[PDB]
Amino acid sequence: QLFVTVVDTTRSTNMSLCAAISTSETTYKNTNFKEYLRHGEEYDLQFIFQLCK
Amino acid sequence: PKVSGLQYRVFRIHLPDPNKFGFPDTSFYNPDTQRLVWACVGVEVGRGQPLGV
Amino acid sequence: ATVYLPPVPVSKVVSTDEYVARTNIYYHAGTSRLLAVGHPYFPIKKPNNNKILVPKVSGLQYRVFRIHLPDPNKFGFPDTSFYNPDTQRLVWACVGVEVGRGQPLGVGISGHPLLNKLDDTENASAYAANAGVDNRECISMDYKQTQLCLIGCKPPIGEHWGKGSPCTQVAVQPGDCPPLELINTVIQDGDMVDTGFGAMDFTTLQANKSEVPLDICTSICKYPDYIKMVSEPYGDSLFFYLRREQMFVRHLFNRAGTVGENVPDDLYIKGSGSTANLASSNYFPTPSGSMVTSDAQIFNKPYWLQRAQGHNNGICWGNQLFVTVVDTTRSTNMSLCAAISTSETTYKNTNFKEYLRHGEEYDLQFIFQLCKITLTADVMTYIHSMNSTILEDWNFGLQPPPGGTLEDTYRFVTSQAIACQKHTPPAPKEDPLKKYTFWEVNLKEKFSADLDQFPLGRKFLLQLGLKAKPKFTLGKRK
Amino acid sequence: GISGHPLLNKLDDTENASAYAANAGVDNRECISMDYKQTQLCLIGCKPPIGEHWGKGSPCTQVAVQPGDCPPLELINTVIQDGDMVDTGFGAMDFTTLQANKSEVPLDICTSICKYPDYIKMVSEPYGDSLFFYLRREQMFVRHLFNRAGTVGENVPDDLYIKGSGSTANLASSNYFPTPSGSMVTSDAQIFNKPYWLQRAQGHNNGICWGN
Amino acid sequence: PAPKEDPLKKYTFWEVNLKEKFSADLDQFPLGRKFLLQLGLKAKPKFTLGKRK
Repeated sequence: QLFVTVVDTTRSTNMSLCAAISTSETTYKNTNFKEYLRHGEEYDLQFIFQLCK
Repeated sequence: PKVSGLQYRVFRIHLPDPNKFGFPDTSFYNPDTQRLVWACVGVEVGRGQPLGV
Repeated sequence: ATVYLPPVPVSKVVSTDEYVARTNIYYHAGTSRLLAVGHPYFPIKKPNNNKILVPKVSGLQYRVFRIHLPDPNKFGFPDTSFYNPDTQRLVWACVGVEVGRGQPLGVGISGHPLLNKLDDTENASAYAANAGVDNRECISMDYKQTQLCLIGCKPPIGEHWGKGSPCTQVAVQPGDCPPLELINTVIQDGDMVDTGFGAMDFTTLQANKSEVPLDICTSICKYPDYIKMVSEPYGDSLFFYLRREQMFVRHLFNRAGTVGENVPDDLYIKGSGSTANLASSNYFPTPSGSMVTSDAQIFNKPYWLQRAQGHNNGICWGNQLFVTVVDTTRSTNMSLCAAISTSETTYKNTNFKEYLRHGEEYDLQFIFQLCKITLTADVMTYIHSMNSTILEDWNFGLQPPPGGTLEDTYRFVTSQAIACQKHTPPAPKEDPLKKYTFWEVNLKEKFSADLDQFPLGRKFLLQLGLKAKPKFTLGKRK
Repeated sequence: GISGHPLLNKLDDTENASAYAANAGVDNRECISMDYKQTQLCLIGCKPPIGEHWGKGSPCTQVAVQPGDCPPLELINTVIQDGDMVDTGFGAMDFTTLQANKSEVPLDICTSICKYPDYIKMVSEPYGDSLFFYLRREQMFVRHLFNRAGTVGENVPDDLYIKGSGSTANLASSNYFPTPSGSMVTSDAQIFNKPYWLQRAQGHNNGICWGN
Repeated sequence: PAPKEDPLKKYTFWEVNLKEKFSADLDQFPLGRKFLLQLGLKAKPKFTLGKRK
């Protein structure tokens, strides 16, 4: 087994966007352009394994 | 789901055994004399992404 | 059973220097101080036309140089008289770049007239039951301090988060956050650096297009996808990179809007009125840069190149160089007023018309080593596999097969057939040296037989042992 | 050096901000004083050294840039003279004809040229008698972002944001200027006070005087 | 016949199967190249250097 625990808060991207209810409405209400935030989290794991006996 | 870097990211890595896997050449290896085991001798932890918190 | 092959032919890619010899022949080159007068908040165009009045040039933009070099045999020398072009062929290797910088101390900056805001939520200045309608503020910020430099010989591909196709999980719908789907594409000249919400398009993703400054809403922000590029075995898209980046949070702000999608609200107890309401869930960290020192810089110092990344040794493929710089440090913001007309001996703001400019300055100075590639058949095989165009430029020509057999119905001449039919390739190609706008740097007629009487020149001599007067000392003591 | 102007050009706060405002009204200058960024340098030469500054460049007629948008700022190089002002943290430029208000900044720099040393010309010189020794320690930071008073004359395409309502359908000043700061003085930041044995120089001249 | 194997998986994890991604290449992964730079000596290095600031 390998158990690897990573916490990383330093580069962990959070992104901002919104969906419009319509762009015809010239407001910016809570139910017009409805704001949002997401988080995109990237890791990658590479190994190299030496054989043993 | 919730994906934040303030949460523990635990990767459960499940591995076989070398015995259960490749043998290049058989020449000093007898299942009697010895049994084979993985040693992961290098790892890369990739984390290049844009910034956020 | 297993019982391993172990497995072949992979086939692995060998270094170019074990059939390439560097030689003591060197030429020098340079540029003449590249200077740009930009604008950073928005593009300043002529207000009756689409041509720029002042182009948009920020220090928070990747400035991407397509360097182009002539073939060294079509820019041949009379001093080669020990070399053969039938067994050998010539290639530049750029073995040194020094990047001149020296513009006034002055830091890049951005802002937005209608940055989407309600209240401050690093600490509460209000407690609201629900968030506003139509509330936005005049607030300025730069993204973050970025200094980087990369030198390649093909174009570098950067990442960003695109607008995705609708999924179950997240769809492009009101009440539902859009999916972020990864689009990799080559770094354009003037493409923006990150915001601190990362690399993404904001044109499409931000429907409201008033959350972030005008300049980055219009741009796509990229971060270089370094990872994909060193998993290139060849690594000809880059072979040099470094970066220095950092960011700060100077305060959380809360959007004036709120989510329309679900936030669980059975996971904490609900009182009356305001405490039976959700009102913020749309907090955002406002990005800012930080305190800049101007004694520490990547730039003003010579980068000795040779045995470069990939199985590229730093030899020019295509005789091309691709240089991507951000430098925010000396990227001046100018603040000035000129009056349209003055007829007033009292002040008014309506008389004196503010104007701002941006300065972007870079200089490139180069020492190049002439090198040769010793040619045989197996070596020929490796090169066509790498890039057949290189062999062709020189022209050793074809090489049959392919080959192939068509069977189709004939008279001849078709008439009956498919019929007829033509297949156009296309022809025309987009062309991958004009895949995207690039700051053409011409060094085809800026070469020099003069190799020491440069500042780079003097440092080159200091490198090969000492040489030259004065060094050091310096300065220095006590 | 504490310097300041009772009439420094300031509209609104923009660091964290606290209100909105459209285009400027009339008379927004304030009593504000400032400390200039940390700048220490020294240079030793034996022929006057070359500065750069952004001077007054091409006219209003050889471009299409208005009067009220200023004739272009073109880098005009010339020798540093005693009593010349230094780099201000807004770039090193003329401020006599480049501020028509001429009371945007502290009193000293409301007139005269500002220069920064033009190291590239002196050090690429194949004689290097303009200088042959320099050192410096410098830094700057943003104390606070503020906005100039003065009407936009710049071109903001307004169709790159989807319109508000009333006040947020209106367009603010975008005439941001950072104010520099060079605070925290320390006596381990001296480049002075210290002998620099010029047994050899760092130029292309080894420090051997000419003209004495 | 159950309950129940497995005792390893009785807790929530980012499940990572690694049993089939085993290779022998070291010049195609950048991780292979950095490994050789420590080890076989080999890489083949500079990399590049001298001087990059």
